[PDB]
Amino acid sequence: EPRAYPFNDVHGLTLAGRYGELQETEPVSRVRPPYGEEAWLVTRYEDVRAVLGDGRFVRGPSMTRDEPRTRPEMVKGGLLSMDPPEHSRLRRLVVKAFTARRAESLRPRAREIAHELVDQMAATGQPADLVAMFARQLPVRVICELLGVPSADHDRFTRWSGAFLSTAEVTAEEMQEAAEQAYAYMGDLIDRRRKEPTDDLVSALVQARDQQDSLSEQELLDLAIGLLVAGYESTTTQIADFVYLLMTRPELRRQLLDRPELIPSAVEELTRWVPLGVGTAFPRYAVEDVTLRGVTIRAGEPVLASTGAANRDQAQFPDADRIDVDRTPNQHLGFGHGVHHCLGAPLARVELQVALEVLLQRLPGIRLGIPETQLRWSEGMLLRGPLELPVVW
Ligand SMILES: CC[C@H]1OC(=O)/C=C/[C@H](C)[C@@H](O[C@@H]2O[C@H](C)C[C@H](N(C)C)[C@H]2O)[C@@H](C)C[C@@H](C)C(=O)/C=C/C=C/[C@@H]1CO[C@@H]1O[C@H](C)[C@@H](O)[C@@H](OC)[C@H]1OC
Ligand code: HEM
Ligand SMILES: [Cl-]
Repeated sequence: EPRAYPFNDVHGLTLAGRYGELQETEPVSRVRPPYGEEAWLVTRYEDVRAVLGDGRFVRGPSMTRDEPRTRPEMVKGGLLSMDPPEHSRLRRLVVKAFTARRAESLRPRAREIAHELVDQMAATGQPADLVAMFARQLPVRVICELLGVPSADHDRFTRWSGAFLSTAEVTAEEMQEAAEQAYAYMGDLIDRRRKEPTDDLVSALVQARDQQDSLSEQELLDLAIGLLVAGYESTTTQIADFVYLLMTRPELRRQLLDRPELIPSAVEELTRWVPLGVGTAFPRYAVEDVTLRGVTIRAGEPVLASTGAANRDQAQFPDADRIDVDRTPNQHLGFGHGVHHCLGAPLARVELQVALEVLLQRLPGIRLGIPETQLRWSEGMLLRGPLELPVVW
């Protein structure tokens, strides 16, 4: 009886037709994922939003449960495996340091970084791989700048960070060595910023307070590496997917060339439209029986709340499959919802807006250097995105 899940094909960004069918006829349904427990799948915008904001659906069981998932290993921990009130304390300290103003202040340095990466890419001649040379470089260098990793160390830090991408081809030994290097480096950096604070995020984390509460040494190190892995692969993959869309959809490209002031709205529209996850990814667990659209979800059972499907619900977004760069309103769930809503979103927005702005300004002719049908797509099974994007201009 449960349906085989995921439904999305990883070899492209199409939203599986099953989601729309289920939104009509079985909005709360049973799925059997490749690994982990069978689970409830929730597909309507209203219900996804409700699940992600409902106090009765928690993340703590992630720490021990056989979580519904697409890969054989379990990745657990960090802010996203915590529930209030433990979650609330850590999140309050982080956001006090990691402000929207701090994110906005990184725009000039993100633009300089993007310009340098295009310089480097263009110096390799055509076609050049936009994934290797740009998308996989900008977000980790911006996280370096955000944390306060000195310039001289961005290359080595970027190298270690590459080992944590779901697309990496590294042995267990190599990945272990990269993790050890990164945590040792970050622990040192924290220790130096406590002794001699600067204006960067690591210093602001060390000094964040709520009355007498503060982050411990171990919370600081875990949170800083947490920010890196949460803010790297997502952003990289979304850059790659957004430019893939601009290169393949002439009118979309034309509208942003002709009105670059549309880029921030376009970033929101493409965040809504792109079903970036292969599945849903972070199951919620009922703390008690809950009735959702007439179906009883029993205490303990996992629930997969599809933001990809929710963001394409025709009930919430008029003509939901059209990319309308000027769409208003646009209350999309592509940076989540409820207490776990993306705390890097302000920075992610600056990166994505800068990535489009600079690529379109420097390479307005940018296009696929190979037929679209020949693209190699990631089989990492977490996010959907091209493994390489050969581009010409
Ligand atoms: C696709 C995005 C996620 O990528 C991931 O989930 C990346 C997972 C990769 C695939 C893992 O690496 C693979 O592990 C296998 C055992 C072997 C395989 N090779 C070596 C043969 C190897 O490639 C994991 C275990 C790698 C390590 C370094 C790791 O823990 C990386 C985690 C990255 C998490 C990324 C972001 O998710 C964040 O996960 C946290 C656990 C959450 O708390 C939350 O962060 C705040 C979430 O970001 C919202
Ligand atoms: C295009 C890029 C990004 C997208 C699409 C994205 C999306 C998401 C989503 C959908 C969630 C909620 C996951 C859930 O509740 O299951 C999340 C949480 C999170 N994001 Fe992002 N994110 C992006 C970039 C970033 C960046 C740049 C950072 C750090 C600088 C960041 C840090 C985090 C953290 C720490 C969480 C966990 C929050 C919590 O559990 O309290 N993300 N993000
Ligand atoms: Cl850099």
